Amino acid sequence: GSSGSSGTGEKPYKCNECGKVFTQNSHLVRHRGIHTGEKPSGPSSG
Ligand SMILES: [Zn+2]
Repeated sequence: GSSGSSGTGEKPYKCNECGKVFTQNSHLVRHRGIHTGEKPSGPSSG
């Protein structure tokens, strides 16, 4: 049984596929390119 205390400072723009942030939204979108049409396996809980 572990506790939270996991995660320090999280940007308002993060990826759900792998888990990455960006200084801007535009950038984030570009990244998704690696996921788009690339073994897209969405999570179960959200
Ligand atoms: Zn990603």
